[PDB]
Amino acid sequence: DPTVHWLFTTCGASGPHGPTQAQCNNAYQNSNLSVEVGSEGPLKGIQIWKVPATDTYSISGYGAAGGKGGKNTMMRSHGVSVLGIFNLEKDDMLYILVGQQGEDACPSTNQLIQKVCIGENNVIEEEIRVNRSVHEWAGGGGGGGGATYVFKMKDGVPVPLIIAAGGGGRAYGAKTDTFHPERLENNSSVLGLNGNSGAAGGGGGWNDNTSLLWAGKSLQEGATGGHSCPQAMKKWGWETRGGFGGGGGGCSSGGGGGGYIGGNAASNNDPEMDGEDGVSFISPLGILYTPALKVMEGHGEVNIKHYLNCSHCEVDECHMDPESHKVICFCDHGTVLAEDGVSCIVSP
Ligand SMILES: *[C@@H]1O[C@H](CO)[C@@H](O)[C@H](O)[C@H]1NC(C)=O
Ligand SMILES: *[C@@H]1O[C@H](CO)[C@@H](O)[C@H](O)[C@H]1NC(C)=O
Ligand SMILES: *[C@@H]1O[C@H](CO)[C@@H](O)[C@H](O)[C@H]1NC(C)=O
Ligand SMILES: *[C@@H]1O[C@H](CO)[C@@H](O)[C@H](O)[C@H]1NC(C)=O
Ligand code: NI
Ligand code: NI
Ligand SMILES: [Zn+2]
Repeated sequence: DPTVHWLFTTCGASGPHGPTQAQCNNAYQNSNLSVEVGSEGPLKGIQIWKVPATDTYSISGYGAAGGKGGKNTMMRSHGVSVLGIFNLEKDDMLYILVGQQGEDACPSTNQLIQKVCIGENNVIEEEIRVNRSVHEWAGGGGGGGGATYVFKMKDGVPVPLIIAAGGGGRAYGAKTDTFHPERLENNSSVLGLNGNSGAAGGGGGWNDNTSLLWAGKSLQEGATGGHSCPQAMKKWGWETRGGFGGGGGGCSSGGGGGGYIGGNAASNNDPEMDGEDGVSFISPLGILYTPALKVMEGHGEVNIKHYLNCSHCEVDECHMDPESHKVICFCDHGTVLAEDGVSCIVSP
């Protein structure tokens, strides 16, 4: 029977740059999936996937998380989840960027930075106490998480379909969350610009002119993660770079997360100001499944499958027979479908 499940990952790649063709070939080897990875220009690191047949598809993409801070090691800002149902034609070309996680501050392979991570270096803390702010020993806030982009080409112009925002960069010192909401855009005339970049870099938007090195670049520019603070270097070896997919570079403050509209970062290197999560987007073409919650940690991914309405099942996981079109609630992970037709149970 034909294949209905397709899972796109970072192909084992991490950082501000995307995966290679060899990385994705090795990742999808022996799996029922093959893509062509871009190697030059703004498509470098983006996976091109050929639609096998004209049908209805569920495109659910998850953004990447930001990087941990240095002092508190408080848990990351997770990525945004977006799920959409689209009508696609055979041989259509989907362009899929899988956002990569922003660089964690700790641990570090640099010996002096590691002394700051384990806490046996009080230079940053005594600089905040005495000098009242960080301008000398800056850095330590993780870079912004790269966003996940799934877009199309129509008459020679990129058309976005699903953009899952990237998580904001956790600042160096952070014992607070404030649980910001996750924005989502549907009307396309709203400009998908970058996030505001201060000392730390802002997130990369959909299409903008990124002029700052530490800022994450937009999707149509390559979506490369930004560098760290110029002051974070030349004093430390501190590199907290934004993830691939518009992730903003890191400073003592957190870098902004990429998305349709880049996440805004701190403007004056605030050691406690995290980076804002990016702005997600879904095309007017297509139906929204579940509002844009933030769930997954680590790298992002994209799950595309032949759309089936499995809402009657207890868990929304069901498959359809290709010939007889008999839909059955999919269970098997060690379980067997119960007598009520839904709600899988453990058999043996
Ligand atoms: C604050 O004062 C001066 C300003 O540059 C600087 O030399 C000093 O090292 C700073 N304080 C600390 C604790 O670093
Ligand atoms: C667009 O998204 C916003 C934020 O999720 C929502 O409030 C608004 O109703 C949406 N508009 C349409 C037409 O779906
Ligand atoms: C999108 O928003 C702009 C203003 O924000 C408005 O002028 C335009 O008509 C909107 N597009 C649609 C399709 O509603
Ligand atoms: C899925 O099927 C249910 C009935 O089981 C229906 O109420 C719902 O509107 C359907 N959803 C979609 C997106 O077709
Ligand atoms: Ni958030
Ligand atoms: Ni590094
Ligand atoms: Zn179908």
